[PDB]
Amino acid sequence: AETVSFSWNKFVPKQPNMILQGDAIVTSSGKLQLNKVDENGTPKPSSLGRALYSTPIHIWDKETGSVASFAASFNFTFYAPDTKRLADGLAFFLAPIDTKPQTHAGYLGLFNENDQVVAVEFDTFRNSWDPPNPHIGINVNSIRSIKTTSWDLANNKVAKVLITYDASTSLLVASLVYPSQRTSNILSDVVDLKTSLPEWVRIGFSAATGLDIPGESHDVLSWSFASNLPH
Amino acid sequence: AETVSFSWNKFVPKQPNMILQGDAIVTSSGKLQLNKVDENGTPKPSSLGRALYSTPIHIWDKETGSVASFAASFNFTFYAPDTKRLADGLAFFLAPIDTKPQTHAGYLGLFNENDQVVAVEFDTFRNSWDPPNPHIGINVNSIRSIKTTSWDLANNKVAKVLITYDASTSLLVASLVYPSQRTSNILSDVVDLKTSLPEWVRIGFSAATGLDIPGESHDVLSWSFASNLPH
Amino acid sequence: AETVSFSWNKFVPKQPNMILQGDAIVTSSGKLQLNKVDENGTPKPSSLGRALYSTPIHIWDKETGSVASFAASFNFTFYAPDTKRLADGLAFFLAPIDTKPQTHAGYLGLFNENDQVVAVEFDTFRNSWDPPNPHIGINVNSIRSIKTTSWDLANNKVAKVLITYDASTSLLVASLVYPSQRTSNILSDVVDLKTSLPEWVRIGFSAATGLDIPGESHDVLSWSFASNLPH
Amino acid sequence: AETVSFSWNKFVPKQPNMILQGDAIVTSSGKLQLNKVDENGTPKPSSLGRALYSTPIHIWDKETGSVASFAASFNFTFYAPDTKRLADGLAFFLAPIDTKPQTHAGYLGLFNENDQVVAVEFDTFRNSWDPPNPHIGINVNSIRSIKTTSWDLANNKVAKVLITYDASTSLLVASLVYPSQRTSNILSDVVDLKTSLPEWVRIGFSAATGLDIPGESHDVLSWSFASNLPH
Ligand SMILES: [Ca+2]
Ligand SMILES: [Ca+2]
Ligand SMILES: [Ca+2]
Ligand SMILES: [Ca+2]
Ligand SMILES: [Mn+2]
Ligand SMILES: [Mn+2]
Ligand SMILES: [Mn+2]
Ligand SMILES: [Mn+2]
Repeated sequence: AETVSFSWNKFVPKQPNMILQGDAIVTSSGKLQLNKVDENGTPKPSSLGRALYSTPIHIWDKETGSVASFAASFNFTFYAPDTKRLADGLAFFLAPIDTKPQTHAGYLGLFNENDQVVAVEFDTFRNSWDPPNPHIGINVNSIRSIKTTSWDLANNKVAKVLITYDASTSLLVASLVYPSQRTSNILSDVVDLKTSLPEWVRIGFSAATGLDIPGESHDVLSWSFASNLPH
Repeated sequence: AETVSFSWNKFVPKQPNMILQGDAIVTSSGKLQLNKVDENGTPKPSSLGRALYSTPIHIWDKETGSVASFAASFNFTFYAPDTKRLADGLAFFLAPIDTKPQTHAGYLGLFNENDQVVAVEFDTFRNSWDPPNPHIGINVNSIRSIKTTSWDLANNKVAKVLITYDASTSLLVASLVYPSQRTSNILSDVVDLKTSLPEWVRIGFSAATGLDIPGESHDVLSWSFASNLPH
Repeated sequence: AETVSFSWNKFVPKQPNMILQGDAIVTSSGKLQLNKVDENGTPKPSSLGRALYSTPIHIWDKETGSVASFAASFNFTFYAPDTKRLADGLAFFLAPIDTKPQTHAGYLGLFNENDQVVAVEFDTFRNSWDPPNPHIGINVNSIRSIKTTSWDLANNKVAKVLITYDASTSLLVASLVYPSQRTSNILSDVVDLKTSLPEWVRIGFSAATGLDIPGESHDVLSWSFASNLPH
Repeated sequence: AETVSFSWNKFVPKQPNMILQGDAIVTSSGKLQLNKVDENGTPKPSSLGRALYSTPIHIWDKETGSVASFAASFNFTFYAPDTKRLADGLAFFLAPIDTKPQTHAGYLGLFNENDQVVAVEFDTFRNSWDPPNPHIGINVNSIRSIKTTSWDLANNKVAKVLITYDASTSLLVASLVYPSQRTSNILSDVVDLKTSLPEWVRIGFSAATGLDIPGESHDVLSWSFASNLPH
């Protein structure tokens, strides 16, 4: 079958395996820093970074019908200078090889008002299509999440996320954990790949600050991934 | 370091790697059937099976302070002839090498009213120390769960469970999923091994029917496990 | 399918996963010491230790015809007080669950002059059925190796061995390496399991000193193993 | 640390993970076909293909001194229309990111008469610097192998190769196996990466036909790889 995996405890600046977009950049310290921030450490409004993984992923195969299974994990935080005023969020996702960034702020650089994406979002800001409070969601080829759940967030604290997709059931599952707070959320729903994405995709993250406010920074510290594409 | 892993898609009757206790037995079909049932398929009250994995697990090391990390997964169902009347449940756990079964019914063969166990229970029946409704819990050296969460159960449907223990934080996390229902629960809390168990343990399951009612059968279909004990 | 794996960088004295036989014992230092030795460090003639791994291994399945694949690695040395006078050797092997030791000296505790073993031997001493010089051999249900190759040995130096069995071809392959000497041997031949062993076996090592001379000590420092039994 | 792995049972034509050079191309059948061949199936002289793996590999790290370990395996054949007349061979290797092909025929597209390569060659043709007979060799930053061993080749038969590099000893080991012939060769020597390659490299294969004769075709059927870069 087809196999791939990768794992990093830290990010190496100017690493030839990640592809950076927008404001996205890797620090000396070793963080994937998605959004732009002030020397004061403050986030800057209307910011938006994306970050891809160079090798492409054969997610499903047309001749054989075969569908991959896969899993991904990451350590991430966010910094919010004013917790009463957040936005806009962070997503993990999969798109097509030549994906460039869409709309910002509430679109988390993924969708536009009027392009073949599957994603899991961690939304901080209640848009028109949003539910109340921060949440986690599954976006299948659209920004209006097909399912959501509250997101019990904590500022400046480390979140450990885990995403799994089980080809067998077409069941995607996302869980988030604040060990710092012994806190946990889970969300699950079925998604069909064979019809919402292309045989080969690329993966990564997207994150966006407030359109008209700073909102919160979005740094990613670790990344892990593996996939299996049976014949 | 120390490594171990194992994985089964099915159970082989009379397999020399699992140790059966009580009513516990493996069917031809390939199920680990924990509790006793009528030819009519019905569960029989005051039933109780346990099931262990032969090789012992070096969970932590005294000389070096080192603590393992580990993870386990399983497919399991339960059969309840009358869903208004359930009990008593199923636990996954770790105990000491020479562990034999404790009390039944509400003790899930793990504790006695007055012995060095860490477990995750899926309790169906509201005992004195229980919270309302079915739940999932973390029992550290006792039957009174240190944390719980609702358990969104479904009769006769397949549940996929995942348990992880992260030595780094001493954070144990349990999640359950009904893909059949696109349903999900998670529970997390910190637990100290070095003080609630012995350097070497054995793992397995325990399950129990109604004391005075049939309650529900408890079959396990798959098992997966892996551990890492750094130096 | 069926999976198992284990890995140790060191041996823990009195570990409940290994089963010791004969003179076999684990030192404080962390070595699996197979044969008996003088305080002077000298080997003692007519010595013989064996060492097993507790969990049993489902090597092949009768109902389904399925055959495992597997691989094993180890760091081992030998100490010879007089290199002109060696014997008798070390083997790695697989036998049936209830295997106890056979004949010593030239039988490496595996065979008797007149019991269901597959093994790879590292023979130091030219017996009647031996080829000239030290060698490596594949013994299928007998002490008369079906194939051999020279063994370019070095006293007191670390050897890294690797053994692989490819169910697909029934091809067993053994390689030995002295990184200290940038030295290497390989041997390969086909072996049928389904007819030379039982569905379930146990694995381990066997080693033996000179019958009437000290010969050489045989210590094992690390062990690694993994198996896969498809359906 | 840094981890990567990949595995293919077959090659997918026009796959976005492999980079093709020269005559190198992937067939419908699923073979990586390195050299050009006649409809009659014949190889064509002065042919030369190379093939790379897109993601780059962090082989060693300057700040931390750290060196990777790695391993690779492949199924490969060659077709020789006239076995008395062979050339020129196949190599596996690692080079720098922007590597393009060097000289052909006896240089296996790797070196030029007067560029930072480590490779393992399977040479069919006795050049000026060659030893007698086909052989296997380790080329550290040059075409004159630092070590060789006979290569017991068989035309049109499947060879299974395995390459390992153990950072701990700086010991590279290569083994080749013809299960069809129950045949085996091994070669090992120490190599310093930190001084013969760049922190980041790319890997692949190179293969070349006769300069003035057809020689032999060189197809690769499978590929496997994994690396670990500790901190
Ligand atoms: Ca929103
Ligand atoms: Ca209860
Ligand atoms: Ca002998
Ligand atoms: Ca040559
Ligand atoms: Mn949303
Ligand atoms: Mn309870
Ligand atoms: Mn012999
Ligand atoms: Mn050469």
